[PDB]
Amino acid sequence: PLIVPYNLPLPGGVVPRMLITILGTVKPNANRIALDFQRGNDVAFHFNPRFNENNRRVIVCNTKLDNNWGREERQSVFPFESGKPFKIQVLVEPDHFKVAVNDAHLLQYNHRVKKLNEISKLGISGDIDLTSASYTMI
Ligand SMILES: OC[C@H]1O[C@@H](S[C@@H]2O[C@H](CO)[C@@H](O)[C@H](O)[C@H]2O)[C@H](O)[C@@H](n2cc([S@+](O)c3ccccc3)nn2)[C@H]1O
Ligand SMILES: [Mg+2]
Ligand SMILES: [Mg+2]
Repeated sequence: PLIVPYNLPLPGGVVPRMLITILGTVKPNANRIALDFQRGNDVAFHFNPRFNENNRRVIVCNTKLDNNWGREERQSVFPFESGKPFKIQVLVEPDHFKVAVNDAHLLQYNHRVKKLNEISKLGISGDIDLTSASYTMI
């Protein structure tokens, strides 16, 4: 088990056919989780499960440029369960990130930041016990 917040280095950034796997367990009274794929201070892809926005569970995705959040993309399909182990897989494709949770497709997010090979860090934070974070080429 790792300590959160955790930084996974992505040296040489990301590239199509890269598969990033995050394994953990949601804490029993969880409020939020965040993955932040970063290009310096910019957040190319923010993936933000919210467990209690208006007694609603929702996943918010966005990009932060020059410390300004852009237009949100939201997904109400919500595969995370408090207390339960999860696997997030982020597959990099030429035109978007493709996200699956527990082996089921969840969402896609088109690339707004285009220099994939400079998205050189993944920050993992929030209300989880983080077991491992790694990547490979499929
Ligand atoms: O767009 C994505 C961003 O959303 C904003 S909230 C946004 O605020 C708008 C007005 O500016 C409203 O109009 C929108 O409706 C509403 O969604 C979040 O604060 C922003 N964030 C989330 C997080 S971690 O959870 C987190 C990190 C540290 C401590 C605790 C939690 N770190 N940064 C991001 O998720
Ligand atoms: Mg496409
Ligand atoms: Mg498309």
